[PDB]
Amino acid sequence: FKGVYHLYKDETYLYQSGKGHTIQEVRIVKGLNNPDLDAAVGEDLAQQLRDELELVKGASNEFDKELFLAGEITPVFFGTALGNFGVDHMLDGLVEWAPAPMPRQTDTRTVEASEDKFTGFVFKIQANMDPKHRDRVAFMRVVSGKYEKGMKLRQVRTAKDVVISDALTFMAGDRSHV
RNA sequence: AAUUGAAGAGUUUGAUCAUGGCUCAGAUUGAACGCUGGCGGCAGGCCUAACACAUGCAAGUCGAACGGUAACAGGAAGAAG
Repeated sequence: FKGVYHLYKDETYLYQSGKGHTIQEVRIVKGLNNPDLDAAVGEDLAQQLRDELELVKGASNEFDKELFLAGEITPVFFGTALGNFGVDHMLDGLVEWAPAPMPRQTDTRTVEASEDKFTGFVFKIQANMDPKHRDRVAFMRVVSGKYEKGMKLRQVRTAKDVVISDALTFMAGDRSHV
């Protein structure tokens, strides 16, 4: 494993072995026929890249944002989460293409994310240990509207209005105020 | 007018009386447990570890004390939305 050639940026990010604990030095080789790709990767491996890329173009797909959002093509990234190599592109891809908050359906209406008036829905009451409480802390999604600490909300099911104060924000498997 | 209220029974012996302990009926509870459980009023609720505590809150207030401008507000010598 020498790295990955980016098809759309037309350049080659070079993998360094065992820097998986931090982020390695970004070391690019610009051209796909740049004779430094041959030097940095060995001309043998360099041609197999060129060969495979030929076949790839005749049997694959161009990334189309519309078909991706329709769930009909997947952008495939090759990498290694252990070597911490490939993660950041798929992130660039994540930020670049992936939807802002989407509308959730209800027995009333299509609920736009753009709307105001808070509208969350739980979805999980995680395996609450939890360092000094039963807590439970139900995990809510927030479909629309802005939550603010002292606001008053309505539990639709029990039809009882509830005031909110202690409302967790989870900084990675960890309660945080708030 | 304002403290004027006191019950005994069971068991030692073949039987008896006396002694004498044990036990029972009452009232009481910050109670617990078992079975059960429909309301409401009022009150009560760590008696054990003065054992250790995540999180929020439980003490601040005066510009008619003072230098003052960091915010929202009125208006300004001048330009104007």
